[PDB]
Amino acid sequence: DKIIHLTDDSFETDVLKADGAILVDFWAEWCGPCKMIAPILDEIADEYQGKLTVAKLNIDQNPGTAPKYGIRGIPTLLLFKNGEVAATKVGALSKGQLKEFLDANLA
Repeated sequence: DKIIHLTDDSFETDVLKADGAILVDFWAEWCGPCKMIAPILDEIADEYQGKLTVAKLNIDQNPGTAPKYGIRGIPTLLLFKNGEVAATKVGALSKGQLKEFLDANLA
């Protein structure tokens, strides 16, 4: 609803040429902790309305993008600000932990 479902070809417009912050989630369907954080990202998309957009890139359906950011372990959350990565988070985390990651790095 508020989340951008990204693709390899839409990555530049959606993330790189966006005028503000984008929390990108690199994930896969077989990844248990990815699925664990997905309902949390829904909550974040809603709560951070006007501060950032949440965007998801499935690394199997869109295989091209993740090598460009050195992604290995998933889920990987990259906070982009105006096309540049500001903050990196690897592995699963709680809602309360994500908030702290966001609040600290959004300043």
